[PDB]
Amino acid sequence: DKATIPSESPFAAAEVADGAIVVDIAKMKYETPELHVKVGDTVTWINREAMPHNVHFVAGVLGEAALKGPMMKKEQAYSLTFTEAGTYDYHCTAHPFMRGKVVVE
Ligand SMILES: [Cu+2]
Repeated sequence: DKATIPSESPFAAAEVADGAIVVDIAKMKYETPELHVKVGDTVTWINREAMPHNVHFVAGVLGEAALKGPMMKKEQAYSLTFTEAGTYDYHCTAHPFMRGKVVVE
Protein backbone atom coordinates (compact mmCIF):
# COMPACT_ATOMS: atom_id res chain seq x y z
CA ASP A 1 0.00 0.00 0.00
CA LYS A 2 1.03 3.66 -0.02
CA ALA A 3 0.24 4.01 3.69
CA THR A 4 0.19 1.77 6.74
CA ILE A 5 -2.35 1.94 9.54
CA PRO A 6 -0.84 1.97 13.06
CA SER A 7 -4.26 1.45 14.66
CA GLU A 8 -7.36 0.22 12.88
CA SER A 9 -9.59 1.82 15.37
CA PRO A 10 -9.49 5.32 16.87
CA PHE A 11 -7.60 6.29 19.98
CA ALA A 12 -7.64 9.19 22.45
CA ALA A 13 -6.36 12.62 21.39
CA ALA A 14 -3.92 12.50 24.39
CA GLU A 15 -2.33 9.40 22.86
CA VAL A 16 -1.09 11.16 19.68
CA ALA A 17 2.50 10.19 18.92
CA ASP A 18 5.55 12.43 19.16
CA GLY A 19 6.40 13.59 15.66
CA ALA A 20 2.91 12.97 14.28
CA ILE A 21 1.60 15.59 11.87
CA VAL A 22 -1.84 16.61 13.31
CA VAL A 23 -4.87 17.64 11.28
CA ASP A 24 -7.73 18.93 13.41
CA ILE A 25 -11.33 18.30 12.41
CA ALA A 26 -13.29 21.27 13.73
CA LYS A 27 -15.98 23.55 12.44
CA MET A 28 -17.10 20.75 10.07
CA LYS A 29 -13.87 20.95 8.09
CA TYR A 30 -10.47 19.36 7.90
CA GLU A 31 -8.63 22.37 9.27
CA THR A 32 -5.57 21.70 7.12
CA PRO A 33 -7.28 20.69 3.85
CA GLU A 34 -3.97 20.42 1.94
CA LEU A 35 -1.15 18.95 4.01
CA HIS A 36 2.40 18.45 2.71
CA VAL A 37 4.46 15.72 4.38
CA LYS A 38 7.52 13.56 3.69
CA VAL A 39 7.77 9.82 3.19
CA GLY A 40 7.57 7.95 6.49
CA ASP A 41 5.56 10.65 8.23
CA THR A 42 2.55 9.73 10.32
CA VAL A 43 -0.47 11.96 9.87
CA THR A 44 -2.98 11.98 12.68
CA TRP A 45 -6.50 13.36 12.35
CA ILE A 46 -8.19 14.47 15.59
CA ASN A 47 -11.96 14.96 15.80
CA ARG A 48 -12.81 17.97 17.94
CA GLU A 49 -16.60 17.86 17.40
CA ALA A 50 -19.66 15.99 18.66
CA MET A 51 -20.51 14.82 15.20
CA PRO A 52 -18.42 11.76 14.25
CA HIS A 53 -15.99 12.05 11.35
CA ASN A 54 -13.61 9.79 9.45
CA VAL A 55 -11.22 9.94 6.53
CA HIS A 56 -12.03 7.96 3.36
CA PHE A 57 -9.73 7.40 0.37
CA VAL A 58 -11.33 5.71 -2.62
CA ALA A 59 -9.87 2.58 -4.24
CA GLY A 60 -6.64 3.15 -6.13
CA VAL A 61 -5.52 6.09 -3.98
CA LEU A 62 -3.69 4.56 -0.94
CA GLY A 63 -3.67 1.09 -2.48
CA GLU A 64 -5.89 -1.30 -4.33
CA ALA A 65 -8.72 -1.10 -1.82
CA ALA A 66 -10.58 1.91 -0.58
CA LEU A 67 -9.45 2.95 2.88
CA LYS A 68 -12.59 3.81 4.77
CA GLY A 69 -11.32 4.95 8.14
CA PRO A 70 -13.19 4.35 11.38
CA MET A 71 -15.54 7.00 12.69
CA MET A 72 -13.79 9.13 15.33
CA LYS A 73 -15.95 10.31 18.21
CA LYS A 74 -15.22 13.65 19.81
CA GLU A 75 -11.60 13.85 21.04
CA GLN A 76 -10.57 10.70 19.19
CA ALA A 77 -7.78 10.35 16.66
CA TYR A 78 -6.68 8.15 13.77
CA SER A 79 -3.34 7.81 12.04
CA LEU A 80 -1.90 6.89 8.65
CA THR A 81 1.84 6.44 7.99
CA PHE A 82 2.60 7.42 4.41
CA THR A 83 5.25 5.26 2.73
CA GLU A 84 5.29 6.52 -0.89
CA ALA A 85 5.26 9.91 -2.58
CA GLY A 86 2.01 11.01 -4.22
CA THR A 87 -1.13 13.08 -3.79
CA TYR A 88 -3.88 11.41 -1.78
CA ASP A 89 -7.39 12.86 -1.79
CA TYR A 90 -9.88 11.97 0.93
CA HIS A 91 -13.34 12.86 2.19
CA CYS A 92 -15.63 12.14 5.13
CA THR A 93 -17.88 9.16 4.42
CA ALA A 94 -20.80 10.62 6.37
CA HIS A 95 -20.22 14.18 5.16
CA PRO A 96 -18.77 14.02 1.63
CA PHE A 97 -18.69 17.79 1.31
CA MET A 98 -15.67 17.58 3.66
CA ARG A 99 -12.61 17.12 1.40
CA GLY A 100 -8.91 17.09 2.02
CA LYS A 101 -5.64 15.90 0.58
CA VAL A 102 -2.24 14.76 1.77
CA VAL A 103 0.70 15.51 -0.55
CA VAL A 104 3.67 13.25 0.21
CA GLU A 105 6.95 14.44 -1.30
CU1 LIG B 1 -17.62 14.03 8.74
